[PDB]
Amino acid sequence: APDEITTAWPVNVGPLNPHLYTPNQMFAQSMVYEPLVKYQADGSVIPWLAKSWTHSEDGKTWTFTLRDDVKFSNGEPFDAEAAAENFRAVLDNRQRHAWLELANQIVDVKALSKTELQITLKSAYYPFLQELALPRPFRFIAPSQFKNHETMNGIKAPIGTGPWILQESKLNQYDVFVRNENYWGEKPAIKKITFNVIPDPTTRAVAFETGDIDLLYGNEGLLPLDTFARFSQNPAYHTQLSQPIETVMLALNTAKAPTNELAVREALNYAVNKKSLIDNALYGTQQVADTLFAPSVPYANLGLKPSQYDPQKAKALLEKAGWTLPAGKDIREKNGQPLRIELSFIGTDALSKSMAEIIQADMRQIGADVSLIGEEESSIYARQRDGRFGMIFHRTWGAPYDPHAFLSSMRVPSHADFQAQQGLADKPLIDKEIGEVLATHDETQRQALYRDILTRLHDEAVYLPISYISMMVVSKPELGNIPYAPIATEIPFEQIKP
Ligand SMILES: O=C(O)CC[C@H](CC(=O)O)C(=O)O
Ligand SMILES: [Cl-]
Ligand SMILES: [Cl-]
Ligand code: NI
Repeated sequence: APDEITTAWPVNVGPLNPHLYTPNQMFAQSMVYEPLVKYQADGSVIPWLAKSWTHSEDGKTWTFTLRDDVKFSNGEPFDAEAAAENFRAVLDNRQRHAWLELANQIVDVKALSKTELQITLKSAYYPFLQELALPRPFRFIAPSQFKNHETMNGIKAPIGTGPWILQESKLNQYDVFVRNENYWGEKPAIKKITFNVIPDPTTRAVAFETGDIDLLYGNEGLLPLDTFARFSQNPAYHTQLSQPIETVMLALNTAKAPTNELAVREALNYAVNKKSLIDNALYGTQQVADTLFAPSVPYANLGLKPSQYDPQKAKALLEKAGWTLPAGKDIREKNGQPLRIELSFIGTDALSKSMAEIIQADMRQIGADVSLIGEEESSIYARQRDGRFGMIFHRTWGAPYDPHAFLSSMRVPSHADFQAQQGLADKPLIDKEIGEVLATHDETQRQALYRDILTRLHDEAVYLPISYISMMVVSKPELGNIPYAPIATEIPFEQIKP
């Protein structure tokens, strides 16, 4: 059976609603649904579904000449009226998409002719095309697939215009995709991809060793990192470690004792041995992170001061702040309350857990008591919505979300970043400046707003940056080189020659 391939993913791909989030998996959404405009490594975009466009001088009104020759999939036509209906379906759920500033900006969309689409924006919005390129939400499902006249409540069947079709899905066993034969673009060489649902990292490694899995592709969690390092030595396998794509950190709750105290957040930044953490937990496969964004991220080379590992500084900071060691205890007290801090994390991820124990042990040495609460993933998202954490693992999103989309999302009253930042006197200022970062057309202005925002987040110790992580590949040598997509969350199955 060339030309079919088998892979793994630790969960099912999900309902494949193009317009919702969890549990839809983004690489899958991107396999089935396509955008107006496709993101490129240079940061630019190229015509995709939209063959061309023009804009008013004031730059608020955009007219896209769609391609004429595109059909979902189930045969139905792709035309301006379908696009308009998707946008409308998206904007009915607007408050959910408020993390993405484009959502806050679309004033209306109007189908001109069969081939002309009119989007109008509240401002001349410079991140427009790149944000339209995103896996989600501005991608197109056959309107004939709504429920009522909505997508926010569910869809019927995942019909899009992409090169791949969801054939079959069996919770929690496997998802099958077949190549779309009536596809407007280039023919993918692979005709079928099967995702075996396999939640555990070691089992994923054993499954690759059996010969049944053609390709594994994913982040640091893909498989255990010591086995990956063995696999890389094996002349009968192929492996790849990309350059770093995003950052992994703790977020510290500034609106919740004791992490509401600057001194405490700084003493925590000082108390962790990051290199020891990375060589141990992460097997020296990844690199040490000092700042929310690596210096290689646009706008982010700022020379921000690293917090290097320093338990005496940490415990001096704590001391000066009134957190003191009472006769007979390990753990500091202020007005009789112990320096206790809750760290929350997906109870079943092996990496988070290992990291958590290390962090726990490192703080304990400075008189801070962290208790590990491992819990259900849905419970973790909830506390992130809620504001119900001391410290929480968290990560950035990869190009092209970093920094601009990731900063935008910090403003939206729920998720992790707004909640962790709620207790800063500085917060309304930072939210106004993020806003200005997305508004301004002058690069010199942009350079300084980014410096001011990232500098404040950094000096206020909102985060404990941990590492900069990479994509990871394990594959059969016959597939050749496996490429990386310009969007970090996509997998470019269509480029593989088996
Ligand atoms: O890129 C990411 O990890 C997240 C970006 C956005 C965030 C959300 O769930 O509100 C999404 O998930 O598309
Ligand atoms: Cl509205
Ligand atoms: Cl998030
Ligand atoms: Ni997300």
